Amino acid sequence: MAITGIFFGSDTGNTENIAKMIQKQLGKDVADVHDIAKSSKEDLEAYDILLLGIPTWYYGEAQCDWDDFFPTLEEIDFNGKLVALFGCGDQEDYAEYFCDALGTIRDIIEPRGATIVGHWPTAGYHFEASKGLADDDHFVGLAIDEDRQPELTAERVEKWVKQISEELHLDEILNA
Ligand SMILES: Cc1cc2nc3c(=O)[nH]c(=O)nc-3n(C[C@H](O)[C@H](O)[C@H](O)COP(=O)(O)O)c2cc1C
Repeated sequence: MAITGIFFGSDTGNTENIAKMIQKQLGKDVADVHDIAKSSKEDLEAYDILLLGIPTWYYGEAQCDWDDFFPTLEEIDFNGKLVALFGCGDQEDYAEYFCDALGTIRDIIEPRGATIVGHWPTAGYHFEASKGLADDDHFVGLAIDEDRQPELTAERVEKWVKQISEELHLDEILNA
């Protein structure tokens, strides 16, 4: 079976394309793609590496499928699991809520013993606040935006996948 579980929350379906652009680089032998709706606690524990994609909506809201799973997420064993986060957003009016829901996963996985990878630079975050920040210089996960919407996506998710592949040591699996 695959060693990486990619799980993506969605509404407009944009995150499915991100999950596929991740999986195609890693290879199907290395990564598989899921939506938390079909998951149980053991469905994550089966994997060593977990890529948890989450969009943010309606002023820092998490999508209902992930929100309903959070009381199960806090029971999952993450001890020694490698975890990376990804997301997309709009912040023109949502200026304090850009990719807010990244913080919601990041808060739960660490005390359950996760090892975090896959930071992404802000390149000088411009707006009021964002809860996905690990530092003012970098988000804790991939957070794509280009003029209030996700575009110029493929080059950014290629760079992010290549970065996690050298933290996770998937690079020496996928380039073989
Ligand atoms: C009414 C509305 C509210 C939104 N609220 C936020 C928000 O609080 N934070 C954010 O980062 N993005 C926000 N977004 C942007 C969406 O996350 C983004 O455009 C995209 O549609 C997400 O698609 P996906 O869930 O299918 O991946 C919002 C979009 C709309 C239309």
